[PDB]
Amino acid sequence: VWGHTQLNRLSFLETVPVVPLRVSDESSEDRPTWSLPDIENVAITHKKPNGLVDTLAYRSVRTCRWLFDTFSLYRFGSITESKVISRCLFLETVAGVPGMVGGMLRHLSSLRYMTRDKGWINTLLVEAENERMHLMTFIELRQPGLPLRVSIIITQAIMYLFLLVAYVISPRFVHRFVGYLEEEAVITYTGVMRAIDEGRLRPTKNDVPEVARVYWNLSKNATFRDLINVIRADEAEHRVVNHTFADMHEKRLQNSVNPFVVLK
Amino acid sequence: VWGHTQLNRLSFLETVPVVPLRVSDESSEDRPTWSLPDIENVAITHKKPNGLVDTLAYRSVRTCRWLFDTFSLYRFGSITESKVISRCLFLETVAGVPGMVGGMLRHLSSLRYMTRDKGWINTLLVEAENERMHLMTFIELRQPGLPLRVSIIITQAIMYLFLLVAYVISPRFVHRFVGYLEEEAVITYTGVMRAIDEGRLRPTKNDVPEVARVYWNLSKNATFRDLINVIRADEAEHRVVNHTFADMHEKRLQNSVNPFVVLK
Ligand SMILES: CC(C)=CCC/C(C)=C/Cc1c(O)c(Cl)c(C)c(C=O)c1O
Ligand SMILES: CC(C)=CCC/C(C)=C/Cc1c(O)c(Cl)c(C)c(C=O)c1O
Ligand SMILES: [Fe+3]
Ligand SMILES: [Fe+3]
Ligand SMILES: [Fe+3]
Ligand SMILES: [Fe+3]
Ligand SMILES: [O-]
Ligand SMILES: [O-]
Repeated sequence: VWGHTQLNRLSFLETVPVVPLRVSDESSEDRPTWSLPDIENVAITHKKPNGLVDTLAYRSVRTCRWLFDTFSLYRFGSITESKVISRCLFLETVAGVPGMVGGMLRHLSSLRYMTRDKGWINTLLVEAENERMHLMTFIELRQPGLPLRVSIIITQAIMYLFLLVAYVISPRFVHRFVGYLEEEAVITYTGVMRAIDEGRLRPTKNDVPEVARVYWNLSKNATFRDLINVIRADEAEHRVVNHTFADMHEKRLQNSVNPFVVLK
Repeated sequence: VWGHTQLNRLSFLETVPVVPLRVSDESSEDRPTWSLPDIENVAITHKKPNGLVDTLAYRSVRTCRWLFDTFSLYRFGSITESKVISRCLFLETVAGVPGMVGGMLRHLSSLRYMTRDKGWINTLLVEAENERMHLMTFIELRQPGLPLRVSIIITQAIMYLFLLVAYVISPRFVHRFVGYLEEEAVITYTGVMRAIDEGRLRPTKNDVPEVARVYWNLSKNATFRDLINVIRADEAEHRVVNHTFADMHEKRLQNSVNPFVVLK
């Protein structure tokens, strides 16, 4: 019931105390829809760099992971749920910057050049949201200390600054950098799943948060393993979309149709 | 058909030449849904400023309209379709900046503070899209000269800069400024409709563009008058949402639920 009578009212500020906090309202209605036993066979891939931009993208991602796994100490001593949930908490904060700077920029360009965008913006904005929902889920499982909260604030100041300037100069580099990020994400989350299937990591967070259960249309019988499965699937999707987008830039197809709009 | 086999492919760049350019792909599937004879009675309103921020917002909007109508010469000599379509072309370029800076910023804040956003971001992003589709429609009707294309590029450089810094400092001012923008938008577009109903402006662009016909689920028998009706309705919706949002900031409800998520 949204009509002229509501459009003509000045404010609905006086309605806020009678509207419920529902978990389905945290995202848009564009929710992934994975079937677990199919997404079980998401695999680990590597796209070959084309030339100098692509080598830059990959070396920067590899340099970043080696720094990150070494400083965060992920490597030595056994995997645990605490360092898994911890790691993801941190990285999912950065994770939703690229897609948002991307869609913001294609949006601004579409507005100033009065051109069509042909389905790109929506894909990058929903991507940004997806990653943000990754964050929302992990923060139901672990609430961070102050050091990690301060690190997250500064890490955003730098990556937003990096990504904004990187995307104005070379959208190709950004999409490719992201493609290569999600390659590592799919590796990490398949590490998580493998350590579970092998009993090396006995997960305890098996009451999947409500936020995630409605976001991924997961049953109440979904476990931690299933949550990591559907997150990893999301990551892989971003892996392809981004490498695809970068490729389109490489071929001067950046003003072409978003192929994923129809593959849908 | 989106599964592990597609998630595991590296790129779909080789599919782009076999995917059609459909007008429905230009937006997301979150389309307004107005009934013409109801939205016919959208009216002209004015929210009273609360205090200094609100007076600033309104005076800046009034100062901007008086400059704009005077320099653009909208005032003297009769209304025409050419100056109507022209005016809107220009203003709809700015029109979709606020909502995008808004959602980008609430998104970034949600990511760095690991907090819930409770349905706000999606509303501002879809708003930004809505205005952008206003732009897409008007550019089917009139293609601008170079002077206006150069003015649009510079006007974005300034408003994006203004709005970004304004929203970091006072989201309340921005939402309120926007509220007051849409007040004028609803006035302009009801001027358009009234000049039509009175024969002062005999519109010729009566083959509503395909982009708009699918975006607003308008029939092939929709005329120019109907297009302006549904644009004006959209504007009024933004008028309320924004004043509502500003009000929530005024009351320190900025971390509360987006009331519109449920009013839906
Ligand atoms: C960009 C930066 C400041 C650090 C990136 C370090 C890196 C490439 C880590 C791999 C990796 C990732 O790049 C991403 Cl995007 C995720 C989600 C995970 C999940 O655990 C992950 O392990
Ligand atoms: C912010 C700026 C550089 C100029 C704004 C001038 C102004 C307040 C014009 C009124 C107005 C508007 O503010 C908006 Cl947002 C629209 C869409 C129309 C439509 O014609 C409109 O007439
Ligand atoms: Fe992620
Ligand atoms: Fe990711
Ligand atoms: Fe508009
Ligand atoms: Fe508007
Ligand atoms: O991620
Ligand atoms: O507008």
